[PDB]
Amino acid sequence: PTFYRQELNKTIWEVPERYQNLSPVGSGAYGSVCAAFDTKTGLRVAVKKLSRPFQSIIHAKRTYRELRLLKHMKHENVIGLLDVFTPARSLEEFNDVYLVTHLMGADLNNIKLTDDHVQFLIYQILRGLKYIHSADIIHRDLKPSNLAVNEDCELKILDFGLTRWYRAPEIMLNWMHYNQTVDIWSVGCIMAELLTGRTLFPGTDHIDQLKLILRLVGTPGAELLKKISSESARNYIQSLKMNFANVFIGANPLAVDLLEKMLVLDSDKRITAAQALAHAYFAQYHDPDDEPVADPYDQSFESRDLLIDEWKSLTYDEVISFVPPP
Ligand SMILES: O=c1ncn2nc(Sc3ccc(F)cc3F)ccc2c1-c1c(Cl)cccc1Cl
Ligand SMILES: CCCCCCCCO[C@@H]1O[C@H](CO)[C@@H](O)[C@H](O)[C@H]1O
Repeated sequence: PTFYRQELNKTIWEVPERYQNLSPVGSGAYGSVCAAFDTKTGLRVAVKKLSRPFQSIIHAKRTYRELRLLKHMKHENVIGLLDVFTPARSLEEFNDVYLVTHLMGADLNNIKLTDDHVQFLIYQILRGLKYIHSADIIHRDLKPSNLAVNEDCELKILDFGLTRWYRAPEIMLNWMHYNQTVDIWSVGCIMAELLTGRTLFPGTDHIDQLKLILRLVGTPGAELLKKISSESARNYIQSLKMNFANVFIGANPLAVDLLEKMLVLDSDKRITAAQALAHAYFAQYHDPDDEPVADPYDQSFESRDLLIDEWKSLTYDEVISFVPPP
């Protein structure tokens, strides 16, 4: 394919002629994104240029992790790859990676909604999340900026968009043994924000965050306190449930019920994505024959400590072996 090279905000962009009208959209810690017109399909696409993929072992592993993940994601409510490319002709000159996906045009942060909107948006997050969780993946950072949305309200989960507010309390306590329901806590927070037009737990730090959570959900019972190893955490928690019905007064009572089953302190007793999809609140959208699960996903590389050249070679193999969707 014939590549062409141009400069957008001091960043060099070298892409196939397939992609036209490159327009800068923004950036993150892990790269920069342009909007572009895909002449092959006539659709608009988001192109992400990874910034310095192989600067370090951690960058190299992060690059591999992203490419491997997005190659696996094949679902309507989850970001996947239309294309992956590098201007490098060989492994020896391999130093850039570009990822291409279908463009939605907005995130959930740039969007007080009606109840039907909330039903549809949250249903799509949970449908996508069921698929993600079925591959034994935990997102760990669900928040509005990691949810890409259409102008007809279709939603896809992103891995990194353009945080503590939506984090499960056990992550704040640094438990390290997280259940997948950490993502369901995050969904609970987002859902509440959409309904009420305001952040549920706008903590100023990780400590204030727990205070705000405790004010709504109540102090943990005896059964939860005995699971907390940290003497400091236990001393802070004990040195301090609101009627959800009233906190979310005016909302759909089925929306309030679901929210009570998501924002549960005990991660064991939180509703799963698959369980939440069958809640009466989503009766208009729930179709158990169209809520698919994922092919098992090999994350065994995550426990490996490899050199940059090894990560880099493995990333290159995954670029060359990429087969686009139909
Ligand atoms: O609509 C989008 N669709 C996809 N992405 N992807 C990314 S990152 C990315 C990931 C995988 C790709 F193949 C390519 C990538 F760029 C970032 C934003 C984005 C948007 C978007 C836009 Cl264009 C504007 C405002 C807010 C958002 Cl969430
Ligand atoms: C400040 C509010 C108190 C937070 C209590 C969080 C309880 C989280 O729940 C706990 O999650 C752990 C990690 O997945 C599991 O090991 C436990 O079984 C579970 O009870």
